[PDB]
Amino acid sequence: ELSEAERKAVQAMWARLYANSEDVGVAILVRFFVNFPSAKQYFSQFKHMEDPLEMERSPQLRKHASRVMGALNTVVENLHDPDKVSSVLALVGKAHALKHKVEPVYFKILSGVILEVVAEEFASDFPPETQRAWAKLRGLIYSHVTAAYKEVGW
Ligand code: HEM
Ligand SMILES: [Xe]
Ligand SMILES: [Xe]
Ligand SMILES: [Xe]
Ligand SMILES: [Xe]
Repeated sequence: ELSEAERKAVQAMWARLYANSEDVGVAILVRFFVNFPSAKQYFSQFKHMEDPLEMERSPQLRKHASRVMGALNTVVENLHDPDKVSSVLALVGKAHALKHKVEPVYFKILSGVILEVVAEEFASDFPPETQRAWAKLRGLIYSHVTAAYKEVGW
């Protein structure tokens, strides 16, 4: 699915991102929760937060951002090993289906926010090939997470 060069474009850009994983990741989630306030129903500590300035300072928000960034780091760094990606994404899917009861579509929506922010951040380094690489990564995340929701009885 993801070629050699496409793998390499994602990984090179991800390294640039992860050098401020903590600022990037919360910026993403703040944006996500601002533009899709429904998604915040699942988080006890900020379900009623509206202020972005407060959302950015919330430890539970920040924890989720660090955890999402950690999981995707595992996926991005191991794109060459398809079964480490399957297992990471299956743990995540199942957890979200069963522990957290999160509608799968919020994965789609979050991913779209991720892509918006990566495009903004690397606007001067986002040629078609690189857009394609990220699009396939996004699509692969959604398959495995969807497949996991089915496997568990959603
Ligand atoms: C790339 C997508 C995502 C990844 C990789 C991810 C990953 C994780 C991880 C690793 C954890 C900690 C382990 C666990 O409790 O399962 C977690 C917790 C959690 N996640 Fe996600 N997540 C993603 C998207 C979402 C979305 C879209 C929502 C809902 C809109 C969500 C809601 C939650 C909730 C409610 C928790 C428990 C938070 C807490 O205990 O404070 N996640 N997630
Ligand atoms: Xe994130
Ligand atoms: Xe990602
Ligand atoms: Xe990201
Ligand atoms: Xe993504």
